[PDB]
Amino acid sequence: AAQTNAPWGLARISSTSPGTSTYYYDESAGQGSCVYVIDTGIEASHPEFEGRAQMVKTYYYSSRDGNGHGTHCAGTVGSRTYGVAKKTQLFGVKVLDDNGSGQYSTIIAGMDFVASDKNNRNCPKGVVASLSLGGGYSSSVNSAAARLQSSGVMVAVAAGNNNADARNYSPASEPSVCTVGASDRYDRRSSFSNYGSVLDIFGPGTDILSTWIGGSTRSISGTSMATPHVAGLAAYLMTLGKTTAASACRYIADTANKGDLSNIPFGTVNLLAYNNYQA
Ligand SMILES: [Ca+2]
Repeated sequence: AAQTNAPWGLARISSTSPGTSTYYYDESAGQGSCVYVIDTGIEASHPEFEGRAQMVKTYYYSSRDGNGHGTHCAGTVGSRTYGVAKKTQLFGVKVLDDNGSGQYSTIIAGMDFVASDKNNRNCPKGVVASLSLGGGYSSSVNSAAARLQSSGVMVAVAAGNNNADARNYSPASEPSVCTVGASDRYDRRSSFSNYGSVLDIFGPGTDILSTWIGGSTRSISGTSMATPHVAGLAAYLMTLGKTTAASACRYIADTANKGDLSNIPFGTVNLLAYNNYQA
């Protein structure tokens, strides 16, 4: 399948070269997979989700996304026009308030929830968790992400946005999950993207158009915009039988475009996520 006048980042992950504008993907597009966006909530009523999203857990007085951040991230995973895995199921887990902040014990409660809740859903091709959130290093939060991945959910996390070695942030630094830095549309590391050997992969994270609240759209930036591109790609590749939750980070990094990016510090991977699609 081909989606013309795609957002650049979609086009970028189905190409070996920058600068095109079409998104090439297999029509399965994540059917039978499930992605949990752990964030500020999702606006499931948004036309772009077409009945495929719902909110399953909050830790605040409301399940609603009053911020926008989680609706944007969910749109990059799953929306009809803006998403990578257009047919996946999209679950919302509100661990962040409507200004975007949480306490680490609630973020920890949220990961534990998905490890349990996946068994109450119908995800025959598998389960991904996307966490466009980070703080300073906390062993407790690293261990929760490790448990979530161990349970059989493919965990993808934002490297962080401080232009620093991600070893000092969590859960970016946990080795067993899939740590995601961000690139721009000319194949440079984004200016804010954390780096270092704990990174696994880069994805598009500068000027990312996606769904916003109030039934709208907006183009925003961050490693949190790069992370759901990778999460959606994992959902896609599990529907195709190409990998499993345990080893989708390894398959993505192995099948990536290698050596395209500029502005990569020695010691960091130079790998940009690719979907391996040949029509
Ligand atoms: Ca890894």
